[PDB]
Amino acid sequence: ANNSLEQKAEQVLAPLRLSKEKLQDLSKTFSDELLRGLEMHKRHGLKWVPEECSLRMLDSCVSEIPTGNEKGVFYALDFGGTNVRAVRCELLGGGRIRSQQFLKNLYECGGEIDLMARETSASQLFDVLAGCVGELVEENNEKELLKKKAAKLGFTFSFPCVQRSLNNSVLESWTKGFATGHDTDDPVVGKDVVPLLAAAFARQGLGLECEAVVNDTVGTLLSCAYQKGPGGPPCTVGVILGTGANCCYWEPQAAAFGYRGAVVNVECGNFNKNLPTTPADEAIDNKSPNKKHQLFEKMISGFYLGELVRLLTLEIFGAAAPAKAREEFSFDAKQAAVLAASLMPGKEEDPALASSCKVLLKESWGWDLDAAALKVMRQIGFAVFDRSAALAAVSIAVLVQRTRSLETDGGVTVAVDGSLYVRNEWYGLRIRTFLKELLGEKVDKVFLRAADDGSGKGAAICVAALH
Ligand SMILES: OC[C@H]1O[C@H](O)[C@H](O)[C@@H](O)[C@H]1O
Repeated sequence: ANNSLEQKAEQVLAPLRLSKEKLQDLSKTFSDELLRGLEMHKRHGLKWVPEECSLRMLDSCVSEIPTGNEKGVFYALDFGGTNVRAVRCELLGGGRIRSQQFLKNLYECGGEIDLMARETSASQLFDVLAGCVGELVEENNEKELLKKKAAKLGFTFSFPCVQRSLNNSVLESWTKGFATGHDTDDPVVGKDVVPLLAAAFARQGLGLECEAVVNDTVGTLLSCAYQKGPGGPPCTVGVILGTGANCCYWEPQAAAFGYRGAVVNVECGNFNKNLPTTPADEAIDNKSPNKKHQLFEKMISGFYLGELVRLLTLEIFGAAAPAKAREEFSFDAKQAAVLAASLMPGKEEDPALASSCKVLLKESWGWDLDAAALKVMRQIGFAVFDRSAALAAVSIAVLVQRTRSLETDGGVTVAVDGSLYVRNEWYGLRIRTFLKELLGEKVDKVFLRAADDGSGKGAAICVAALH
């Protein structure tokens, strides 16, 4: 019988099932790396030195954490790619916020102008960004009010930058397909984006003052801090587990290490020390456009989990694998989650979840596979997702410990957002299981809390907390 299939699956998947000792060792490695990063920051400031630390340990310049009692109307601009969003937030106190948003697809906004093109000027791009916010101001009939007294605005600008202060961030290089300004006298690269945005607001008569540029993880922490309610411990860790994976945290010795803010954007997706690398991980990195970078994220985030399932399927099934498994990106993290859900605690014998796996594999890969093969595929999906949760837990545990919040405040609130956590109830519970492995009984003082819209609401909250 081809029960060597089960032996092969065990051989291939065992290295993805991280032992307690392996997770503790990785926690130690990550904590040591974080300390090296603080020392790097103290020496080098705005200059990243990858030989000293794989973690950029960026100064967010955020020091003012909201209480939930702040009140007023605050705006945000979320520019992380072609899907731009303006947000308006009524901060009502008691942790309550009412939001509105306006969306623009940059592919449809130049008319006769490709906004992503090297021939497009900074002014043309920022005119469109400012116009997104202006459309929201006009929806609220607020343009004249804002001429009398400007509203404050936070800006999530999700590109590599050099940030000297909360309201001063210079674009280091374009990513994500953008090349705006490269062939003009009016570049974005090498310029502080805040004066460019301010000039565009002025050209439209818009009374908005950008007081912060904020990373999405920091916005996630701030969204949670405002909305959680005082009846619990402080929010000192922010986590995104979605298409990408990153965290931020409140650093108690920030001043001694040369930080202006207290919140550090770790950029831990690039963590690269003593990773539990498997051949599938090497294959994902080797064909990626960012070889040797984001190696921790490549084991964790939704962009990669489907690819992991696909490559492991090919490794385990060989000539029995379906033809579509040979196609890059043919299987995504939502599909992998269907597989993993069927092997979560208490669900291993659930017929409906297993049936959903059979239906999925027929639809996505045209694979009319037998019972033994179906069980193996479920095990592959489970192994990939459970490793993502375990590694996320390592990062959370190390940051929780570094905040000292358990010692100083008796507990900690960890803000979490991102599709892996939001779409899969069991994912956070797996994270908590691994956190208990890492932290012991004091995990009962750690509270994972869903936090929404760090890139919009969170940036508006950032500027509201400055008052
Ligand atoms: O969006 C989540 C996450 O994605 C990547 O890791 C980016 O490098 C980070 O800035 C981060 O915040």
